[PDB]
Amino acid sequence: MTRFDVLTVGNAIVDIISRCNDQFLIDNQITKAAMNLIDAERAELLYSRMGPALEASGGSAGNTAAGVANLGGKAAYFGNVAADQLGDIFTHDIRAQGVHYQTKPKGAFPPTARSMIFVTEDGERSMNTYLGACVELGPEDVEADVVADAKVTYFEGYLWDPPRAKEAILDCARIAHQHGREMSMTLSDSFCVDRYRGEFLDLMRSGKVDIVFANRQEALSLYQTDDFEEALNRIAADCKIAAVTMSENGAVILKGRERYYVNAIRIREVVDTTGAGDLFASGFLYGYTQGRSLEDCGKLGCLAAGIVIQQIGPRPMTSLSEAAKQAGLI
Amino acid sequence: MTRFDVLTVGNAIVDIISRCNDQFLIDNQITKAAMNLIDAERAELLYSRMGPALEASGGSAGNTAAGVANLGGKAAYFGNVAADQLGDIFTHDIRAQGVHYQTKPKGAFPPTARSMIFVTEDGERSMNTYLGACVELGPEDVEADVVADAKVTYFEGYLWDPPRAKEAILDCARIAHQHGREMSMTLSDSFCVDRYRGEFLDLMRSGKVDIVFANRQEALSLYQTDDFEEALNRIAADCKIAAVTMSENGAVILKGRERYYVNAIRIREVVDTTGAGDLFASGFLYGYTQGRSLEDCGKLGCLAAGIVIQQIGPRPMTSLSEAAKQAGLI
Ligand SMILES: Nc1ncnc2c1ncn2[C@@H]1O[C@H](CO)[C@@H](O)[C@H]1O
Ligand SMILES: Nc1ncnc2c1ncn2[C@@H]1O[C@H](CO)[C@@H](O)[C@H]1O
Ligand SMILES: CN1CCOc2cc(C(=O)O)ccc21
Ligand SMILES: CN1CCOc2cc(C(=O)O)ccc21
Ligand SMILES: O=C(NCO)c1ccccc1
Ligand SMILES: O=C(NCO)c1ccccc1
Ligand SMILES: [K+]
Ligand SMILES: [K+]
Repeated sequence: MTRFDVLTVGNAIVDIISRCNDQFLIDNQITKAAMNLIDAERAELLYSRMGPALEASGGSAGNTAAGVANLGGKAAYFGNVAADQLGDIFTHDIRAQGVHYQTKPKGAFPPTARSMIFVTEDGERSMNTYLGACVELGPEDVEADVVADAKVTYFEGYLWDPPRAKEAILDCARIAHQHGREMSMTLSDSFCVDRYRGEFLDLMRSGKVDIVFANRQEALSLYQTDDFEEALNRIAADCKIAAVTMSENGAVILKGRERYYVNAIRIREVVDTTGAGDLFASGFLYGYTQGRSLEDCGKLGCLAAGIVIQQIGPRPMTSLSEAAKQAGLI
Repeated sequence: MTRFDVLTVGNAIVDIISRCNDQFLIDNQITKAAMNLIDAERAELLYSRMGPALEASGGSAGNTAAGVANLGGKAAYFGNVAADQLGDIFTHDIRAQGVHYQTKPKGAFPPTARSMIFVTEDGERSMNTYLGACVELGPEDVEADVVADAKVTYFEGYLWDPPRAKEAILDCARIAHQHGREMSMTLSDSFCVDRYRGEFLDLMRSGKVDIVFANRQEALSLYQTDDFEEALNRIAADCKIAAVTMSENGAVILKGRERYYVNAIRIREVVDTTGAGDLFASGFLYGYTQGRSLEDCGKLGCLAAGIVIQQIGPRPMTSLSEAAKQAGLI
């Protein structure tokens, strides 16, 4: 036995969520469906134009850890907030879900990261992220005992944006692999992939990453191709296990020459896609750490992702474990 | 040609919202369906026990102002926040709805008020409010020109808990009445009524308040009776216009010997009752300041209340003006 099923590492962020029309995105030069990095000045400008909003703890990896705990697995999280109200909210929400979270704030400034997320009528989400305190995450925040005692350590491609987070991840990869654990990453966002293409490919080919999560767009961006079949063949060659999502088209899990196709669950209405990929990872990694088949892992991922897209906010407000039990996935 | 239809005055609060079971309330000695005042230590304690949460700008009168603006009316708000992130959230949300909000924070401590709101399976809401910076609201926060130029100034019975807010209200009553405007209050909460019964009756009988809002429980509390018919007779005698809500049983508007009953809208499913009374007042006061019949004011109130209880959070995220137009209430 160990202490954690899944440790995740990411940018600790509080989400500020509002609905908008398509024209708002155009007028403000926000790239639709993407993660748009912004500075403090731009954060003030955008907020000044944003409608009344709702706040909810976010962070891709944070959502994933919360999701694993929700399903009934044991999760931990590394991510850096500030000693401010947003940081206190973030700390509370993740710990209240039963996720181990012990990353200590270093002061009040820069303030806790936030992302202004604009949800259009089609349920698509466009994020505008000021990293704030996230730029302070470094090797000093690695709890070596946690990495050593976690079955999987999972991290965001998004961590390549802040300056020193990657040093923490390399330390994690070493510790995890010396203790016979597995490393996982998500490609995060197609533009993120574009910024760090060579570095991501090296993480996979050097074996620092064992399990890779991607959506169609990210897989296409990784190999700079319009040919999805090429992207699948290439990704299977570069990592031990790849889990590739295709929105309403479900997912495909790849391992060597094996391919496992899973359907998306039936949806009432696409309310807000925020957190879909994160929760697919929750479902998958929970399944994986419970010794379930790759196909069943995919099924648990699709169930979790389908639930989260039918609510506002990135972390399911309902029991995923109960949903799994009812769906016959247990 | 005046500047505002409705000025509201209340405790400026950010809500921290979570689901719980009935037993959570019993175990923590939280009075179900009530506003429970709490100190800083208890706020820390309750939060430590609360599950993952959502944040949304609240404050009864704040919600009411936002509602009036959403309907298409001209609103203003007085309420005191701190110079902190919660205060920034509050300031943004109310101003973004198009409500005039210019109350200046006085510093960072006490911090901005928050209410931990626990929603049970039945959709009932139990609030646990730390007043924080609200204790600093006083006469110095009265924008005299705003009161003078508002058709109605509406305020919370809740304002009787902090120490100096009542002085600001008396000042408002003088300015409003000297400029031929009307004053309105909500009785807020049945326990609040119990704390300030004599004072509230005085506000009505002295004519400092022209229009009173109440639910069944508050009206019963005000006259310390189990007889609702007696409560209706007495309240009609004590104020010029009374608007009494009865949840699923609709509302009754009283003026002298006149009574106007209004049906409640048929709900799909009650999600969260937070804000129902606040938005009834939005609808009523929007109608009233547009010169609409008392019945039509009640209709607009019930419409707004019906919408807000079908969502999480106290301020409708959908267009009330569009809903009113579709309803022929225009
Ligand atoms: N740069 C970023 N790094 C990590 N997570 C992010 C970033 N920008 C937005 N997010 C998170 O992505 C989540 C949705 O996948 C949101 O909850 C949001 O907080
Ligand atoms: N003491 C209080 N004064 C004014 N409003 C309050 C108080 N406690 C809770 N509320 C607000 O009541 C609203 C619901 O009517 C919530 O949005 C919450 O913020
Ligand atoms: C998704 N998007 C983000 C940033 O730039 C991109 C480049 C390519 C490509 O080079 O083929 C492909 C996709 C892509
Ligand atoms: C409002 N509610 C809660 C607090 O105290 C109350 C007292 C009475 C009463 O005195 O009859 C009636 C109701 C009541
Ligand atoms: O610390 C807070 N407020 C002022 O000290 C706080 C903490 C968590 C959530 C909201 C506010
Ligand atoms: O002030 C803010 N952040 C830096 O502390 C702020 C303002 C509004 C909403 C969230 C954070
Ligand atoms: K969502
Ligand atoms: K509500």
